[PDB]
Amino acid sequence: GSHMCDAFVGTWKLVSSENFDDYMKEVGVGFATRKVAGMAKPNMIISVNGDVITIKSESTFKNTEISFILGQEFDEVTADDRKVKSTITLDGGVLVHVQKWDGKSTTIKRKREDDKLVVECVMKGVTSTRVYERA
Ligand SMILES: O=C(O)c1cc(Oc2ccccc2)c(OCC(F)(F)F)nc1C(F)(F)F
Repeated sequence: GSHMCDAFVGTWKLVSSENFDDYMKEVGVGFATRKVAGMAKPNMIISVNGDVITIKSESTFKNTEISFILGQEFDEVTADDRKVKSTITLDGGVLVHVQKWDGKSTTIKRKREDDKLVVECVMKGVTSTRVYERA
Protein backbone atom coordinates (compact mmCIF):
# COMPACT_ATOMS: atom_id res chain seq x y z
CA GLY A 1 0.00 0.00 0.00
CA SER A 2 1.64 3.16 1.37
CA HIS A 3 4.90 4.57 0.27
CA MET A 4 6.97 7.29 1.72
CA CYS A 5 6.29 9.37 -1.54
CA ASP A 6 2.66 9.53 -0.44
CA ALA A 7 3.32 12.77 1.56
CA PHE A 8 3.73 14.51 -1.78
CA VAL A 9 0.40 13.34 -3.15
CA GLY A 10 -2.32 15.89 -3.43
CA THR A 11 -3.26 19.21 -4.98
CA TRP A 12 -0.92 22.02 -4.29
CA LYS A 13 -1.04 25.77 -5.06
CA LEU A 14 1.87 28.15 -5.46
CA VAL A 15 1.97 30.61 -2.54
CA SER A 16 5.40 32.24 -2.84
CA SER A 17 8.33 32.53 -5.20
CA GLU A 18 11.84 33.90 -4.72
CA ASN A 19 14.39 34.60 -7.51
CA PHE A 20 12.48 32.69 -10.14
CA ASP A 21 13.10 35.34 -12.80
CA ASP A 22 16.85 35.05 -12.38
CA TYR A 23 16.66 31.24 -12.37
CA MET A 24 14.82 31.42 -15.67
CA LYS A 25 17.45 33.82 -17.06
CA GLU A 26 20.15 31.33 -16.22
CA VAL A 27 18.23 28.48 -17.85
CA GLY A 28 17.96 30.64 -21.02
CA VAL A 29 14.29 31.59 -21.01
CA GLY A 30 13.61 34.70 -23.06
CA PHE A 31 12.05 37.90 -21.80
CA ALA A 32 8.42 37.42 -22.86
CA THR A 33 8.19 33.84 -21.56
CA ARG A 34 9.82 34.89 -18.29
CA LYS A 35 7.27 37.65 -17.73
CA VAL A 36 4.22 35.49 -18.46
CA ALA A 37 5.55 32.41 -16.67
CA GLY A 38 6.51 34.44 -13.63
CA MET A 39 2.99 35.76 -13.30
CA ALA A 40 1.40 32.35 -13.17
CA LYS A 41 0.10 30.74 -10.06
CA PRO A 42 0.21 27.05 -10.96
CA ASN A 43 -1.42 24.22 -9.16
CA MET A 44 0.52 21.03 -8.98
CA ILE A 45 -1.36 17.72 -8.76
CA ILE A 46 0.81 14.84 -7.61
CA SER A 47 -0.47 11.26 -7.74
CA VAL A 48 0.96 7.75 -7.50
CA ASN A 49 -0.36 4.60 -9.14
CA GLY A 50 1.83 1.55 -8.50
CA ASP A 51 5.40 2.54 -9.39
CA VAL A 52 4.33 5.48 -11.58
CA ILE A 53 4.37 9.01 -10.17
CA THR A 54 2.54 11.74 -12.05
CA ILE A 55 3.15 15.48 -11.50
CA LYS A 56 0.71 17.71 -13.40
CA SER A 57 0.97 21.48 -13.35
CA GLU A 58 -1.99 23.54 -14.46
CA SER A 59 -1.97 27.27 -14.93
CA THR A 60 -3.07 30.15 -17.07
CA PHE A 61 0.35 30.10 -18.82
CA LYS A 62 0.97 26.47 -19.62
CA ASN A 63 -0.10 23.05 -18.51
CA THR A 64 2.69 20.48 -18.07
CA GLU A 65 2.61 16.82 -17.04
CA ILE A 66 5.24 14.24 -16.31
CA SER A 67 4.79 10.57 -15.42
CA PHE A 68 7.85 8.60 -14.35
CA ILE A 69 9.36 5.72 -12.40
CA LEU A 70 12.01 6.66 -9.87
CA GLY A 71 15.49 6.17 -11.30
CA GLN A 72 14.35 5.69 -14.89
CA GLU A 73 15.27 8.43 -17.37
CA PHE A 74 12.53 10.03 -19.46
CA ASP A 75 11.88 12.75 -21.97
CA GLU A 76 10.26 15.91 -20.65
CA VAL A 77 8.91 19.05 -22.36
CA THR A 78 9.37 21.88 -19.86
CA ALA A 79 7.00 24.80 -19.42
CA ASP A 80 9.54 27.07 -21.22
CA ASP A 81 9.53 24.53 -24.06
CA ARG A 82 12.95 22.88 -23.61
CA LYS A 83 13.17 19.21 -24.60
CA VAL A 84 15.20 17.66 -21.84
CA LYS A 85 16.29 14.27 -20.55
CA SER A 86 15.20 13.89 -16.92
CA THR A 87 15.78 11.49 -14.05
CA ILE A 88 13.92 11.72 -10.76
CA THR A 89 14.98 9.83 -7.61
CA LEU A 90 14.03 9.92 -3.97
CA ASP A 91 17.08 10.72 -1.70
CA GLY A 92 16.38 10.83 1.95
CA GLY A 93 12.76 11.83 1.52
CA VAL A 94 13.57 14.53 -1.11
CA LEU A 95 12.48 14.16 -4.70
CA VAL A 96 15.57 15.08 -6.80
CA HIS A 97 14.85 15.94 -10.45
CA VAL A 98 17.78 16.48 -12.85
CA GLN A 99 17.19 17.86 -16.36
CA LYS A 100 19.90 17.58 -18.98
CA TRP A 101 19.85 19.35 -22.42
CA ASP A 102 22.39 20.91 -24.77
CA GLY A 103 25.26 20.08 -22.40
CA LYS A 104 23.55 21.97 -19.56
CA SER A 105 21.97 20.72 -16.29
CA THR A 106 19.54 21.96 -13.68
CA THR A 107 18.40 20.28 -10.51
CA ILE A 108 14.98 20.69 -8.92
CA LYS A 109 14.51 19.38 -5.35
CA ARG A 110 11.01 18.97 -3.81
CA LYS A 111 10.57 18.41 -0.10
CA ARG A 112 7.81 18.40 2.46
CA GLU A 113 8.39 20.96 5.19
CA ASP A 114 5.58 21.38 7.72
CA ASP A 115 2.40 21.78 5.65
CA LYS A 116 4.36 23.05 2.62
CA LEU A 117 5.87 21.49 -0.44
CA VAL A 118 9.07 23.42 -1.07
CA VAL A 119 10.63 23.46 -4.54
CA GLU A 120 14.30 24.49 -4.80
CA CYS A 121 15.71 24.96 -8.31
CA VAL A 122 19.35 25.47 -9.07
CA MET A 123 21.31 26.21 -12.30
CA LYS A 124 25.16 27.31 -12.26
CA GLY A 125 24.78 28.81 -8.82
CA VAL A 126 21.45 30.56 -9.27
CA THR A 127 18.69 29.31 -6.97
CA SER A 128 15.00 29.85 -6.75
CA THR A 129 12.63 28.78 -4.02
CA ARG A 130 8.97 28.20 -4.71
CA VAL A 131 6.58 27.29 -1.96
CA TYR A 132 3.36 25.40 -2.46
CA GLU A 133 0.53 24.74 0.06
CA ARG A 134 -2.46 22.40 -0.13
CA ALA A 135 -5.25 23.69 -2.26
O1 LIG B 1 7.63 24.01 -10.12
C1 LIG B 1 7.61 25.20 -10.50
O2 LIG B 1 7.01 26.15 -9.89
C2 LIG B 1 8.17 25.48 -11.85
C3 LIG B 1 7.35 26.10 -12.78
C4 LIG B 1 7.80 26.28 -14.07
O3 LIG B 1 7.09 26.85 -15.08
C5 LIG B 1 5.81 27.20 -14.88
C6 LIG B 1 5.65 28.49 -14.41
C7 LIG B 1 4.37 28.96 -14.22
C8 LIG B 1 3.26 28.15 -14.51
C9 LIG B 1 3.41 26.91 -15.05
C10 LIG B 1 4.74 26.40 -15.16
C11 LIG B 1 9.05 25.92 -14.41
O4 LIG B 1 9.46 26.10 -15.72
C12 LIG B 1 10.81 25.84 -16.06
C13 LIG B 1 11.55 27.14 -16.14
F1 LIG B 1 11.61 27.70 -14.92
F2 LIG B 1 12.79 26.93 -16.52
F3 LIG B 1 11.00 28.04 -16.96
N1 LIG B 1 9.89 25.38 -13.53
C14 LIG B 1 9.44 25.17 -12.28
C15 LIG B 1 10.47 24.54 -11.38
F4 LIG B 1 11.71 24.78 -11.80
F5 LIG B 1 10.40 25.01 -10.15
F6 LIG B 1 10.28 23.21 -11.28
